[PDB]
Amino acid sequence: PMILGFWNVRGLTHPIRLLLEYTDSSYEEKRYAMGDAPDYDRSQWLNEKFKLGLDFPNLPYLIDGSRKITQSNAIMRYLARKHHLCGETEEERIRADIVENQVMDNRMQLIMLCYNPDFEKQKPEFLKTIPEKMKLYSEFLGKRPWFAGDKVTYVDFLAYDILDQYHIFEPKCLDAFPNLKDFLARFEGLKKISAYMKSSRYLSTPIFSKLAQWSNK
Amino acid sequence: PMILGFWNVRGLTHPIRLLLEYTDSSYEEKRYAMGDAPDYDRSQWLNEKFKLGLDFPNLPYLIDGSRKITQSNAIMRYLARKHHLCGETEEERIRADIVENQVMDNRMQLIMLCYNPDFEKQKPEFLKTIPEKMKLYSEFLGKRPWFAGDKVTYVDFLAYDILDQYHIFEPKCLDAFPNLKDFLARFEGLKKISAYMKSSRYLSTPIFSKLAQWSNK
Ligand SMILES: N[C@@H](CCC(=O)N[C@@H](CS[C@@H]1c2ccccc2-c2ccccc2[C@H]1O)C(=O)NCC(=O)O)C(=O)O
Ligand SMILES: N[C@@H](CCC(=O)N[C@@H](CS[C@@H]1c2ccccc2-c2ccccc2[C@H]1O)C(=O)NCC(=O)O)C(=O)O
Repeated sequence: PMILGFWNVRGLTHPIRLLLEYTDSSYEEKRYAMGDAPDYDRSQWLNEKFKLGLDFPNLPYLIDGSRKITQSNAIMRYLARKHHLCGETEEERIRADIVENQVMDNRMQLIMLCYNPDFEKQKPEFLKTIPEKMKLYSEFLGKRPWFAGDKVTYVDFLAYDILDQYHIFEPKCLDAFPNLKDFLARFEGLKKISAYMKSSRYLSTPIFSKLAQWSNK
Repeated sequence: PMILGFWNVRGLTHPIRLLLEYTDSSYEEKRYAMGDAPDYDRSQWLNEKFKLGLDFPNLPYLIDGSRKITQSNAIMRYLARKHHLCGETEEERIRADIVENQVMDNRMQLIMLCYNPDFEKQKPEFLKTIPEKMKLYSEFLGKRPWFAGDKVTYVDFLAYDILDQYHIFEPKCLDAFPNLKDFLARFEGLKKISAYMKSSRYLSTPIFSKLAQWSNK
């Protein structure tokens, strides 16, 4: 089958695992473990980093026969093309493009905070910024059922993940945004998703590696 | 015409300024200035950030008729689709997907180094990771004229920019990789490119804002 490699955390790989399940892909996973502080040993990965034939070795990676991919967005697009889960008109394409990239930004902002030695003192400032990020997603989605238009596309998988993470981080963050709360429930409502969430494979937390200041164990 | 908005620095917009020229696009730019220390006023932008009707306001932005786009990668792909500068086959799409995302990683690595107060401190070590970064681009490219394959595609504008930047940072970083040096000369040799580099509109430095520790002026 296809091999997905990543750390044994949700990290930035949730969308992929979700999309592999949604599409009924036949895949196996390799979940590398990181050791504990203070050294946070990475040897399980490092032992094979340069042995897998990857052009730009990194995690996550996807091996699909002779096809070897790295970079999460490139893996997401590869599986989207295979399964017809890309936008179909220019307008959906542009919406898809923007959201892909915007998710990445919002993901990096969370990371910078959670790996900041000053997490606890930085936290208050970060919180204040949340309602503005969510408003932008709320107004972008509006009354559409999904981010790109009328049909699920790979970008709903990225959007779900990041909205779900901010929601774990600040549970009351979606209170003001009905259509967001509704998008979460709709997504989780998809038959394949629903069934995966009850599976042995489901990995929602920790979100971050042991190095982080939040959701690290 | 189209409007490109961004700071008056090369930043991460080089690839879009290059592509507008290559495609002979009719564009004007709004180059925002940041005031100087100690408050580095961003008011010129901030006064209109939410008045442009962008979905997720940011810089760069492109306005193209009724289309309004943010996210540099999204602007790049929009222009690529508009001018047929995308990969044509599955192998070329995958190669483009990976490179697009890898360039962003290598970009963030540089930015992250350049915005650290401990810059001078960190240079040395950063300087040793370079050989390995270049080697990967070099092997990936191999004997091909362009990164996706047989034809110039938008990712070549991305690859050009980051190899250019690394080369400004470490003038000798490419002596070991002649195919990369050849790629820089072939890109710069493109007709519309050459003319742009001698024009008043060309902005190859500074790279970073006044905030930065290198290429900040
Ligand atoms: N742009 C690329 C990003 C590739 C990359 O940096 N990968 C990390 C793991 S991803 C990492 C992470 C590691 C552990 C736990 C969490 C994270 C995480 C979470 C959210 C967002 C970013 C992160 C990141 O901090 C990794 O360990 N790489 C193998 C290595 O360096 O040898 C992508 O989109 O695919
Ligand atoms: N992922 C997005 C990124 C959008 C974004 O963060 N833009 C920065 C300017 S880009 C910035 C920069 C500002 C000044 C000088 C240099 C940089 C820079 C250079 C290289 C790489 C990244 C950077 C960045 O540090 C900004 O000032 N935004 C307006 C605002 O937030 O209100 C994209 O790909 O387009």
